Amino acid sequence: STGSATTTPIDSLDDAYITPVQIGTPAQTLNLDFDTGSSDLWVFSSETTASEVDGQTIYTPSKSTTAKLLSGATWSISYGDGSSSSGDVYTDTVSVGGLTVTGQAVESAKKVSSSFTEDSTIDGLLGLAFSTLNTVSPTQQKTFFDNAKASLDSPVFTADLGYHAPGTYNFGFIDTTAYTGSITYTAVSTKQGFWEWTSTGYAVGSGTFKSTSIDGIADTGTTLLYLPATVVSAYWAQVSGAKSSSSVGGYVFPCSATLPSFTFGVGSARIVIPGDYIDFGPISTGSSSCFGGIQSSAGIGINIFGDVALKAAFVVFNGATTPTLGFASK
Repeated sequence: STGSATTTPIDSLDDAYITPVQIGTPAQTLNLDFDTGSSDLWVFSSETTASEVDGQTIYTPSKSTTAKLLSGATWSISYGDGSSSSGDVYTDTVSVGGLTVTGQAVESAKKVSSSFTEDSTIDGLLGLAFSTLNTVSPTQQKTFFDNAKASLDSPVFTADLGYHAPGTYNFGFIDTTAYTGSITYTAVSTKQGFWEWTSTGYAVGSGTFKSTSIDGIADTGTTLLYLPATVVSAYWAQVSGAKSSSSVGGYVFPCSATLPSFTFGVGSARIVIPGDYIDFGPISTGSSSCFGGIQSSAGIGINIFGDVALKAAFVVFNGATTPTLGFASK
């Protein structure tokens, strides 16, 4: 089997991408944030505290003839950005782009933090990291990909995120028309539960490539590119007037600037992020100070190849017995 679904930016900055997901019988379609940095499939639901729902589409398990309460199971998650959610668990039929999993754990939110309430466009998350990170207790549950992978033609999924445009998540096959050149594969460590890999270096604009190992995670659920402070300083030094602002929370730059590209290494291959992908617009409406898309990881504890980096590439998440990551230009 295979599946293919279009993923769409939630706003004009590509802050996140939503993909339609069919849950239950008859189908209830919710727009979920596919997140390769986490491993819970959770949804706004008929059980969510009413004051914490503001425009989202909800899953109502009582209206699904295939929903079954997973007795005794609870879940609770906190994300790297400080947001969180928690609730109970149903199993139900879940389909993405024509690919169907029966008995998928669907984590129904009873509580969500304010940042979720305030984003009416995201109806929940679909985690695509390794199932060892799933938060369901007392019996940990499998991700959608883990449940589907034995049935897939090939045990892979691909992320092809658009710049200011829709893109595609595919399951079970590699669309050879979706990228240019070849795909360069690189080793993955699953020891922390993430798609963790080591970049071979970077360049700023037309500058020389610096060979240096940068360990980090491929994370579709994070907007920006978070890298070591040395690397980030070298980038922003090439933008006149750019500075790190403690009050804003990162590097800002004059909105009148033209940004240089940023290149990262994948083995001997190179992925180029155009300068325009690094512009996240005014810090507040009407400001001439703009927020940068490359930021320091120094306060995180891990480097994160988020959407800014991933949308410059066609990315293969190879879930074979020994997982690997693949990157191609497009």
